[PDB]
Amino acid sequence: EAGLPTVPVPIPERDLDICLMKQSRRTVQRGGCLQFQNLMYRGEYLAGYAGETVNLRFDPRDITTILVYRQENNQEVFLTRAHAQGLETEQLALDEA
DNA sequence: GTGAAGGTTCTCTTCAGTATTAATAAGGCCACTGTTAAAACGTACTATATAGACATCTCCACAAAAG
Repeated sequence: EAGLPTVPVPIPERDLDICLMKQSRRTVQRGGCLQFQNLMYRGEYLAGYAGETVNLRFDPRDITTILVYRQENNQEVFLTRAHAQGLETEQLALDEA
């Protein structure tokens, strides 16, 4: 408590979580579909980005709601939550999948 | 006429002619070329409208080292 140059900022816990999520590369393909571990997903703006690779963040405890990111101006930007179609109801862990 | 047959003159004609307005024409066979529509007909430099043998990237699944 005495040896801190300044008291740390109270981190927004969703931001911590978002940067704790592991991530993979896939390309949005035809119809705004993207494959990830046999599941398929889509979200509210995906199809406009069909044809290029996007960065998407996943939590192995619940893969059903992916967060997907574009790279533009060589900067990361969030697109939308890509939901596993028909599974937007209860959680699925990666290990059984 | 009492009826029939027959006698007689009548002129001059140097005057009249010559001009437009004109209708599409009124020729028919023969043969022989040479245009004049206009019909029939070989084939070219094109403008597209496909149909489908291929090449490609992507997503998902297996052996080697460290705690």
